[PDB]
Amino acid sequence: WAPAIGGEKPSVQQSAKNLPGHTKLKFRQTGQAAEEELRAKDL
RNA sequence: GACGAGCUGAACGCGAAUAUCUCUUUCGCCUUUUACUAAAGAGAUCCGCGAGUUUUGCUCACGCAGUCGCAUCUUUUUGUGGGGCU
Repeated sequence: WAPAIGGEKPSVQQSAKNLPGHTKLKFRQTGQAAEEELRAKDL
């Protein structure tokens, strides 16, 4: 009938799924549809 | 034309030692979840580690000092001299 609304010291409990991982982002390079590469062509 | 041991800082980098975890999958335990198995991958973490001057702490030490702004017989520094012609 009505869901829970999810509004937002800090607690020091550390989850296992919250440990560092995939700590850098991949960006699209030349050759993977990067934005500056794709203005150049007629799609 | 010339001199370090120990600690914390460095900011850059992974000889031989290696454990844990997370995720995405498969496989096996198999009632369920933990807790596990063993494969494929993708990611972290731990415990450590090397060099640059920063000096803190020596308990060592220094300056007419090791170095300064190849030395007479045929092939090299002991030259073959002197004159004069267009």
